[PDB]
Amino acid sequence: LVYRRFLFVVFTVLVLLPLPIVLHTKEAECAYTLFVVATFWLTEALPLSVTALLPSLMLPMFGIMPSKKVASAYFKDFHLLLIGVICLATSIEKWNLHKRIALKMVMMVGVNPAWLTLGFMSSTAFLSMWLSNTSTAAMVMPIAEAVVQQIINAGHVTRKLTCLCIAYSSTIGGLTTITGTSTNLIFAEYFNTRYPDCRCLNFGSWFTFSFPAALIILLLSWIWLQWLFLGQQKACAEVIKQEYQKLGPIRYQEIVTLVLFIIMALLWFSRDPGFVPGWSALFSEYPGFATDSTVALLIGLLFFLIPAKTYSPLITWKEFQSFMPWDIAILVGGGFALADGCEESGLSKWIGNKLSPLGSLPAWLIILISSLMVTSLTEVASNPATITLFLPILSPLAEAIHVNPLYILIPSTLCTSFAFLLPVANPPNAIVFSYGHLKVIDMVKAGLGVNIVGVAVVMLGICTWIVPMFDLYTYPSWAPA
Amino acid sequence: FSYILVYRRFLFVVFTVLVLLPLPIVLHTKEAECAYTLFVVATFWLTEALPLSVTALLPSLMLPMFGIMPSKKVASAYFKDFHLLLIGVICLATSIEKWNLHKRIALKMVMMVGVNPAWLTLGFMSSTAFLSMWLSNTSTAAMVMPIAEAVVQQIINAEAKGHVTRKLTCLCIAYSSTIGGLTTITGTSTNLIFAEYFNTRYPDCRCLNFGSWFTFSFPAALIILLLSWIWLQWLFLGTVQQKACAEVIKQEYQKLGPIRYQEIVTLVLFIIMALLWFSRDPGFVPGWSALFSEYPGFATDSTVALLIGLLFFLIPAKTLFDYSPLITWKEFQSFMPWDIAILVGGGFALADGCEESGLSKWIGNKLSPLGSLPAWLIILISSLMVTSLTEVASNPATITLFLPILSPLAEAIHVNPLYILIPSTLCTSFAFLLPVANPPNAIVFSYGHLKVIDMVKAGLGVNIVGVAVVMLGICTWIVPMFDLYTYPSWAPAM
Repeated sequence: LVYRRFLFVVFTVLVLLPLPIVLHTKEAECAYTLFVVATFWLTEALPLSVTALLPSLMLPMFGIMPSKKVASAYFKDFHLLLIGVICLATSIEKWNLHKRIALKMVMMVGVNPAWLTLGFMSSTAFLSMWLSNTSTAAMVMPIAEAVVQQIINAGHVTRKLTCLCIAYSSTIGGLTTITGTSTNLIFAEYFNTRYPDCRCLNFGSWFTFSFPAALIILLLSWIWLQWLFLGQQKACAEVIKQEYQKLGPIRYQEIVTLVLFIIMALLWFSRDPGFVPGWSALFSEYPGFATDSTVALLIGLLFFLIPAKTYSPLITWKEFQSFMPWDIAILVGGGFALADGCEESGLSKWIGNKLSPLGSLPAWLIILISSLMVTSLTEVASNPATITLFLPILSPLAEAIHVNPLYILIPSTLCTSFAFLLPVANPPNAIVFSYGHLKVIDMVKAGLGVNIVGVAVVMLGICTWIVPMFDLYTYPSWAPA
Repeated sequence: FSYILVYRRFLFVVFTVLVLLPLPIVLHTKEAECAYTLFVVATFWLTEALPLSVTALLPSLMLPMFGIMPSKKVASAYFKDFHLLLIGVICLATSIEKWNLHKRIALKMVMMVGVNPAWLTLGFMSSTAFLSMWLSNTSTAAMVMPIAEAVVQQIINAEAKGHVTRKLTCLCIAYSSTIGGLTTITGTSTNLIFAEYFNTRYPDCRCLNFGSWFTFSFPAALIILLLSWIWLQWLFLGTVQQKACAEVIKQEYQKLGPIRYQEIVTLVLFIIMALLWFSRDPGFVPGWSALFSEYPGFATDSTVALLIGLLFFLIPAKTLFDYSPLITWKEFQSFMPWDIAILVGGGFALADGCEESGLSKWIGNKLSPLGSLPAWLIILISSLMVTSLTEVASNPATITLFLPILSPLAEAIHVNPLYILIPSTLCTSFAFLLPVANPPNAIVFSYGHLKVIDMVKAGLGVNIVGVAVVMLGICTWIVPMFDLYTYPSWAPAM
């Protein structure tokens, strides 16, 4: 009768019951670690960064990769950019610059009940474009829970609509940049490998197809969240001025931070694609040496040096490592170690030639079902796990049926970020679920209607303006047969 | 005038960056740019102008900007097999502090040995160096240190001088774990690389084995240990009150109570990890590596650390209507030093940059035109160059570079090719100044008791003692052993 107490002790031993690997050679040994980590990632029977250290344990014990080969995959070029942007987000949050450019988009728009939760949507949609959406949901949500605390002192539907609009617009602003969330970053890191002579994916070629795709989302989702819930005021227009004059003039530590933000954003836009010759032609002797991560490290290391107050820098190391997520680094490294182990074992050739019967359907239905299943699966598991487990599976599916790899991997890396419904493994509707509002069914009913319009504009996006961009009907010389 | 004095570590960084800028732009070669990258970074911790994990991120910034190695390759040097061992062995260290396993081993050691400062820093050195001749150096320094820090903290807390006695126990463990690894072949990774290179370069020799390495390296290491103890203990701190400090320890040990369930499991796993570390490949007996002798060198000591360190996240500790594990992982993220993983990775990246650019070959091949010298002087030049080069690169990378440079040099000048290779292998392990050169030097740097000037000032004397004892041994008691004065028959005649 005591089995329900120690519940994920007796469940975590499925090291024993699926063990049909003493019968097969090498690829079932790699498809044993793939099932175990997926079972521990879906149900979350472990702290979710402990399972990422499991490919560093049994892949040397099976004889697939050496232990110094697995350890090299735990720190890729994503981690330098992750250090560089969290060096900026520490100084944005510490010197209260996020409150400066969130109470400014409100009071510029009106305080009407239709336009207030459009400025609330567009503040975090511009904040999450550069930082991570887990960071920007932790900054905007404490502000707007205090603004509506004031607007009722000058009911329940308005506060819950504001609670879900931030958590939706944070994941809406998670795309339009590779650096906006971890999903597009690990997709770009997986795309730099496995397709070496392909030169089509950069920061300029990412903003072009994704900024029309997620601004129509923001304007078609606000109508859906307004229709579902909502259909004297000079004092409430003054109660926002109550805080914007409580904060004094703009300080030196905020001018330096926004200047270093604008300078960091003007780079990544001037190592351009074919439109403009950029500063990457200054280093013409070495084409792929200085990446987007060396820009983040050049700017983010200036926060440890520039004086702020008596000296003491803008940020210190003790308040930096108290801000950086050291779980996401280990989790992404463990995903890359398992993705690199399915290649050195021959599993992602067996999945590629066992799914060649699937290339008899039309090519749009394949990406439709591979986006629908990754959208239905990501509502219960973590988002850097659902796209982790599927990218070494969908990629040999493209190379075997003569379909472009960006034809399949692009609508599958954006639809996996459409996590609007169950708050069991989601950040932004995790942070917003820490308050005592926003019941479960009211999130699901507002989330499936925005998931429909999220999938529909991606399905009309890849059929109108991306097929003349990445040449997705004319399967290239790279990734051969 | 005081504005120059208060902002002195802002003007110093931007002064020493711009004053050395003619060196990579007048000299356009990659050795000059890598020497600029080395001299700028190594000055930034020796003066300690920036935090040490911020200066370690500078190889990830200017090595792609000079054109030495791409960002995808310089990012793959910030995580090696040391980091899996560091992740695994700290899960044990997180759990022995939470359930107070230390202050039960510590308070029992204190009230069975006594409060004596000079004779406690000899028992900490003679036990670390005896444990390090069977285990790894990094594996030894990670186990003795959380117990010894608790021992001296319980000795300090029984006062009812303390800051300077905390650097002693860091340095005398981080140095003894290194000195004790010279006595055996398998005790460190420099001796194994040298023994596998010497046997494939010079067959028909049959000389280097267990017992033959012990009878020239243990009397050398014992004198280095006995003199480093006197040097370190003089450098820092050269019975009515006493028996009252023996009652505080007794009354603090009795208020622990009986040993609980959560201490027994971590005590058992501490023994199991040290038993699996010893029996992997002890050399004289085949270990459990023979079970995997079709994938050789695949499972290292980091696999053993991970396999037992991830068992703390699973084993139940307290009921709730769930259970609770032993470590809960949020107590792990606060306990784990994340500044040391970047400091060791930035040191690995510099060592890879000096190999990719060609500065290490440039330094090594300037030893070739020194053939027209007496034989004891080329030994002293090569051993000094090796001790200088091991302070910025790792020890398995320095001996790998310097063996194919010193081994043909010894055969051209009609010298036995063990008279040159033995003192250059033992001097490769003498990494004592910086915490980026030796991985045991970074374990004791994870506790915050030291500056790096205290490391440099104390490891400068141990380096001189170690070079002098090696040069004493290369002329006495080793000369009759390996016959280092006649040109042998397993060496080529021409």
